[PDB]
Amino acid sequence: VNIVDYSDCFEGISGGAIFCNTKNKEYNIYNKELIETRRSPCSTFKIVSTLIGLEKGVINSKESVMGYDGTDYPNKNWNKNLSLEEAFKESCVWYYKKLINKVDAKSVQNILDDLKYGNCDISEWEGDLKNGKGHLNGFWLESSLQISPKEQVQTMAKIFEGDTNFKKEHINILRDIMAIDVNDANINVYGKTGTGFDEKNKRVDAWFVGMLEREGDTYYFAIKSDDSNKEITGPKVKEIAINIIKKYYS
Repeated sequence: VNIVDYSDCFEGISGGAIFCNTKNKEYNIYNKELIETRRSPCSTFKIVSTLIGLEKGVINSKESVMGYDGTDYPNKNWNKNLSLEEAFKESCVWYYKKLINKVDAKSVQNILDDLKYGNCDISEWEGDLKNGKGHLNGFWLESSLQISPKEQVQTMAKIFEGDTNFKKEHINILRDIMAIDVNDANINVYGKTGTGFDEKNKRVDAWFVGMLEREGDTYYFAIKSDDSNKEITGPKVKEIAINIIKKYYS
């Protein structure tokens, strides 16, 4: 473990970051207390739920559809029979709720246990119903399931280094749909945003989790904000993550 100071890239926002290179097995850690604290993964869970759906055959490729039924939603891009790739990039909750509700709870429990996915607590399957949002809820959305940024990186490394039983074909679909454009062709960046608000503590859960490939080296990373400013979202933390990557990992 190497303690580092990325505060310049956070532009005043409360947060932490952890980067792990598995070739030399060292973590670079900014704000160790936060990096070790379990929080709801929010939509960063879509990394794992995609793999669960592929493993169980609910979906099969980046084209796979979930049978849109015409329900009206405010985001125009949710109002269609969108593919896995666009559901992942739009963070489309109905697609992923329908996907996971096709999988039995014991299969999910055992997969999370195998991945050491934080507290592996899916006891509140329907999620945080007190927020009034009904079926737009689940155990991974400010609910029972909690994971630390460090555990996120450890899970990411296990998956994408080939250390799980997930099919390589399925890992490669995830890599495809997680790729992001960072206006720098000499690095490959992959990840997923997550946005939630922790009502009990009045702090955001804003995430960007993924990996970086740069000339032979691979780094697994998790950037997390716990700021009390409700305007801090997953996409904002993704901007911070890209600034860290360009300043310190080029």
